[PDB]
Amino acid sequence: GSSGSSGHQQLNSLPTMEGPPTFNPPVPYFGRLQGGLTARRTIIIKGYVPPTGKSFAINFKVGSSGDIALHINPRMGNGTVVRNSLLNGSWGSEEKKITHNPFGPGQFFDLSIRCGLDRFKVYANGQHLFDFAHRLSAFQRVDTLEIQGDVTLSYVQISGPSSG
Repeated sequence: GSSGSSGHQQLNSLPTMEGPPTFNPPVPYFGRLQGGLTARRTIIIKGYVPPTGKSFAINFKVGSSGDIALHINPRMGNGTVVRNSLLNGSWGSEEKKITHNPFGPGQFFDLSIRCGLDRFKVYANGQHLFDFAHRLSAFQRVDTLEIQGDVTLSYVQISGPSSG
């Protein structure tokens, strides 16, 4: 009484994330950034916090090496989104600073992170959520965006230099 099977003749990695945006992406959702953290890059995450989900987490690893430059994790309970960054065999620190926490169990939430040169700019439903100080100088290297935990992703697309 069991169905479904991975079946992989030879372990390999998924192709590029080109083409149209993702629809109803599973979790954890692993979305590699084509290019990397570039001043002209904007990350967008449209999902919804389930009533049975404690909280999720959005970590940004590097496709090249594999280090986390930014690790944001919202907290529906207390109401504080912690920010960290795991470095090569090392770790950064815990950063908490927000004006309004929309993330709520039972209601949708539009999150959009902006990649810049001095720092990042996260927005929530048209509201400056918080900023992320450049911890890893090699931020540009970061070309991987993964999302684990308890979150209902609906639409995910890594806006790039395309629009122009």
